Amino acid sequence: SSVDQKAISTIRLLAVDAVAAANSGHPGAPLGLAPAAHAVFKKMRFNPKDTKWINRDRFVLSNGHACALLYSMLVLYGYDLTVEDLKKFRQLGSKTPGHPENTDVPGAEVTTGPLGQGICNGVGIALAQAQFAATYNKPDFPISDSYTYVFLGDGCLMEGVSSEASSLAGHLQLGNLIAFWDDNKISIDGSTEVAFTEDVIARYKSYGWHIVEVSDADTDITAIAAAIDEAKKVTNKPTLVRLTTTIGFGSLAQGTHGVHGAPLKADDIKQLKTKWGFNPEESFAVPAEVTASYNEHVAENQKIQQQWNELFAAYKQKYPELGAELQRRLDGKLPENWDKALPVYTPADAAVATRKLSEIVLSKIIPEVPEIIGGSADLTPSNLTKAKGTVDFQPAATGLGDYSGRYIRYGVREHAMGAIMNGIAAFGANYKNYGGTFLNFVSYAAGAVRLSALSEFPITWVATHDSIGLGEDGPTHQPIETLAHFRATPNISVWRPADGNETSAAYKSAIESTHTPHILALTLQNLPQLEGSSIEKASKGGYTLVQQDKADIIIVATGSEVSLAVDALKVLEGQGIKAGVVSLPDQLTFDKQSEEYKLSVLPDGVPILSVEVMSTFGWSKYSHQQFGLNRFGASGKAPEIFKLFEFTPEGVAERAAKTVAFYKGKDVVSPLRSAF
Amino acid sequence: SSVDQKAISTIRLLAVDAVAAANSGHPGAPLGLAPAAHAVFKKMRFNPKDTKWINRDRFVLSNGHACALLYSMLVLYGYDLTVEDLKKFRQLGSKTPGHPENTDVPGAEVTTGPLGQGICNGVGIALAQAQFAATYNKPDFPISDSYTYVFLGDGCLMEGVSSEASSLAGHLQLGNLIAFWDDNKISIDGSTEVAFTEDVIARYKSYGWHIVEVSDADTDITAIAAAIDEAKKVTNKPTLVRLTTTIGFGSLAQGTHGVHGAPLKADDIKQLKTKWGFNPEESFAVPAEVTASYNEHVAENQKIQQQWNELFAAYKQKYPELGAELQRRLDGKLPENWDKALPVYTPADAAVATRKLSEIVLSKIIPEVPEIIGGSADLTPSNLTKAKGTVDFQPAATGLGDYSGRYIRYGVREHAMGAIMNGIAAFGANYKNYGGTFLNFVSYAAGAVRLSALSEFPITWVATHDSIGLGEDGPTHQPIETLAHFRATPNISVWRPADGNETSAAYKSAIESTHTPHILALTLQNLPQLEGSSIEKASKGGYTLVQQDKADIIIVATGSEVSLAVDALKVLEGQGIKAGVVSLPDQLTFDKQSEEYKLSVLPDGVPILSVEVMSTFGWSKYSHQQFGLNRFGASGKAPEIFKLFEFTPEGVAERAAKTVAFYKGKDVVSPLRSAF
Repeated sequence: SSVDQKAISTIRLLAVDAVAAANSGHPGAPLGLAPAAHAVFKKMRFNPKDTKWINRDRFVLSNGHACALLYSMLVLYGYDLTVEDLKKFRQLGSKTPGHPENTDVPGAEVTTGPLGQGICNGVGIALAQAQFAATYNKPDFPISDSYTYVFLGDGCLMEGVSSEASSLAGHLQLGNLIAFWDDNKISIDGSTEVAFTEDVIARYKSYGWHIVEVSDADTDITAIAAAIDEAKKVTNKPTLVRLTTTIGFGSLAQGTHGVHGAPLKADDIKQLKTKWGFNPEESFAVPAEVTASYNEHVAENQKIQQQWNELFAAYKQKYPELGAELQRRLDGKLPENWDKALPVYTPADAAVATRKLSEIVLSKIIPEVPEIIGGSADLTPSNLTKAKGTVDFQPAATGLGDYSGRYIRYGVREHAMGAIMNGIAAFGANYKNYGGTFLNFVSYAAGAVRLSALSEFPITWVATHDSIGLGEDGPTHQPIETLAHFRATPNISVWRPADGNETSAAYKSAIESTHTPHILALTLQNLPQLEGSSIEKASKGGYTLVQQDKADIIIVATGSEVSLAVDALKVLEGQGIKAGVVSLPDQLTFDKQSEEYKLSVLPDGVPILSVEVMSTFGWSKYSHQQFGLNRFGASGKAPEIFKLFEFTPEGVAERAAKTVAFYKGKDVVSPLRSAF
Repeated sequence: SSVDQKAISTIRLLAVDAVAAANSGHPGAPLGLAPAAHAVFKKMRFNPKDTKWINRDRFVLSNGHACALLYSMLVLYGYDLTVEDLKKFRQLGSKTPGHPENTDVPGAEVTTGPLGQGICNGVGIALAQAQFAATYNKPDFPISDSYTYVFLGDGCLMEGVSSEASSLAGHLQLGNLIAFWDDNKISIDGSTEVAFTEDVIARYKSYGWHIVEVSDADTDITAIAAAIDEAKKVTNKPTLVRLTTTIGFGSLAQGTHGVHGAPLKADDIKQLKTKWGFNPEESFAVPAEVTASYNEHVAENQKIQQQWNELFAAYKQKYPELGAELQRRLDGKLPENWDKALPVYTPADAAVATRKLSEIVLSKIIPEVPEIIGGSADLTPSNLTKAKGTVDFQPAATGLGDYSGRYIRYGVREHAMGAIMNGIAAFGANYKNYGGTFLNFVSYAAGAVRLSALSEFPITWVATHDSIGLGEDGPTHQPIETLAHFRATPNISVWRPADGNETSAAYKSAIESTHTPHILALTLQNLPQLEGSSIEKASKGGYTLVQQDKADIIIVATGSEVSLAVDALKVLEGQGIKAGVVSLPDQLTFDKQSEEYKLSVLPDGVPILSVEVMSTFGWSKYSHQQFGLNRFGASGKAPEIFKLFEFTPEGVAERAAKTVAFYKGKDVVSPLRSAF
């Protein structure tokens, strides 16, 4: 009868019809959460005609399988998504994929579906919003005062990544974050009683969250709206709103785990429509009264943005410096000549570990580039990720930092750090944010890292202690598979810089990135500055370090093994073998160079040996023979481990000589060549 | 003055001296936890001369960086570890690596160090102990009544994997588990106040854990012992014992985060020794009164084991069937001819998805092999991991199952499922345990999976929905990098079976495994039974499916792409090209075959094309050219996705023809050949 009721029914039936058209997808949660979605979007400020408005409230569907729900909202509010797109739910080439993709779906802030991720992304959006507001807001100029709204399900609450992020969100007193738990007592295996009996509310209170409970979230949208208002009044705690719902509300199978992930039966859909006043013979129906009511909210929001645009214009006049910086960031541009701050080295400079070179880079570029923030997962004094003179990101009320701070104490929470980094990037305003841990424990965060790549987010991992080079901590800490794993993931730039100049190139890439996450693999041990390295050469991803016109062999290497390759070249000289050396600091950047550039670095007609003290996987793209480490490491002094595995000038030279012998009297084509 | 005091001091100074000798490692937690370690080991039943006694209490050092502490205990109790081994702490080739390794260190139940893992391993040990006791205990025959003791630090409590496992341990009412939190207010970054302010105790109560707090765990070993007794009285809740300690107790830097991970200064070590009555000029001192007191506890424990051995002997007489089964499992042997239960298929059988073939295998072998237990991370109706007629593992008090049950409801907790699986394997008694999820979300558990490999634990992942073949769920669910990641990890068998016979071979491998974790990559889509497949052929890891003496090309493939390769062979026939087909269901099993077997499958003198609908990484070990998918997937009907990416008989045949052309008039050697 009310237009709110009609809208809720419309949302539910659009979602059910999308799933029916695909004969695939999940109608249960969309049916149970449509009342909450309606209430939340009515409280949100957003512009369907400007999905990038920096002061929009953000919505994250963390239970992303429910995405027919998200798409229905975006269609009804006039985003660049139509009923015809809904009819193509889960079909190849459509803008309505089975789980929302921020690269494809207008109004999808992040890519969700893998459970636990969205809520952590929302923590990051709210973290960025707090940092952004603390940086730019002035008296009478609330440039940023937006909220982050997250829908999540029981599964999200079982995933450890969400515990990590919720502990940290409570610690950070993020009162700009409002999360909604779909408390429907059903997961995929059946009742939550079989595996999930914890006192969720008590746990969230233990993190410092504020709680509002809505006992009838099936129908009481007034209570949902009041819970939002109450959440906003509690400015020093993130709020969890418990929505007690009936999964699949209205279905003959409502409240049972059948409605979870299977299209409804035809007769079920027919009785749904009839009892709510819709035509059972019609699909994808949109009552004009619903879109009119929604259009009114859009019009109010567009007026709010217009007033915000005038506020921003007045801000730029009263604070021309801050206003120009803000305009620049909103345009997606770094400061002019920011890269003049990158340090440059020569072979007369001392040997330095690349974790220490990384600390130096950050010390130089953080003052120059305000949109850089980052932190470490409780390894700040080992990753060397904090630039002296910056303040930690903390609620001012704690005395430990300020929301304008730029260094984040993630604690021992690698996975959530990864997903929060995705949320900070997703906020926009050109944030270029980073997170430090040991390379071997980036793997803890694999779920989020692959979503960085799929989402095209320019986040950066500062991943130190990259190999057996770390020594005594031993094989539980020493990467073997790690670079192969992320190099095999599409759209990850995996930098393993060999020296000072290469480390500057890696940061030049990571900070200028707009669509590609970075992992910087950095050493504990000191490496010499190379003859022939430079920022601009290393910026090609792969380059000729030692050019040898009459090469018997080219040794291609990365990181700490480039200096090793050069030392092996000298041993080979003594044997009358002429070797060239290629440094390959990033395979992805190299791969995207022109074919003729790539073939000049790895030409035809010379055998190529790769040297890297980790897995040989991937290396046949660039080499004919691979010298690597395909077993776990060992606890001991690093030089002794290298000796044991013959990663020595003589050990490399021996294998280079055997590689030359292997191909003697056979002509060889570049490993870059492919039959198709 | 007391011998308890002298023992605590001995433990502390052995740990400090080990770190000093290495000039590497962490003295803080060993100093703070030595009183608790002393108290706990005095309450434990164990035999240093039989580390495999099945009714021993288990100890897990989850804060594994503290392992100088563990080694000191093992030395003082006369395990196969000596003071001379301690002097070689963190040295290459020693039995005292920087983090404990169950493969190397007598008395190390699991490999710890990566934070969060050990406590989850302890949940698994206790889960296995409950299941084992419920299976075999009889009236007057308490065959199994052992406890699991875990030490953990603040970092472990921040890692999401430990939240997952602690939620589940509370749900499972595991009163045989006692965990001790080193509440010392310090992590690597400094005070826990900067990132970890949650009410830990309230959170653990919310999971259903019992709490005992020891306010002075620096000195009150009577309170620690009473907390253990109180924990044992609470049989229906796991217990968390809060140990409030001074990190680095006794050091000049005690209670500061300097003592965390750096060797103490020489003068600090000297004042430590003097004030506790030791010689500052002596290192690795062991007062005879301490080892005498410890020897007395060993003697009592050996008497307990001797009585247990007599109890077992009487058990075998009264229950010859159960007793023979138990003896068999303790001997590490599967039932005779267990593999007669594996199903065998022919090409006259219908096409079946390998997730469904997997369900059939489990239905046949679970009744035959009692040491198989497993579960799913809330994907039981999609993984098809439960054999009908089994009961869930649950406390009888819940009405949802029994501790004798064999199917585990892990909930949406992939990472903890992985580490709990490691603990179940670590318990011993020949447990062969498994866990199901989508292949793409095995990656959530990467931290634990790599420890499965490093620990040599025969755990099994039942990893369904292995590729774009799953269709509509789209690229957030579709593996690309996943197999490359785990194939690049040493010691993981990664099975991707093509049909019914191959799926039986994969389980034959996974269940007979004693030292190698398995991942079974299984399809949602139906695949035909192959002409030429068999269990015994597929058990070679790689084999010739279609032998072609005059091959122009060999197509090597896995899983769903083997049938594709055969269809492409038929297209190629029409073009006058003769192709052979190799099926490579497990690369690791294949790699370990003899050189001459491997060369008969992938011989010299014929170009080899690989076909697999995921990353091409690793494939150059077996092929000259690789047809794979090195971009993310798409949401749509699977056949349309395959068509789009040209994974069709014609698309493969085209690339096979171009591969033949590429090598025309050049003789080719097997990709297996290497120069060194």
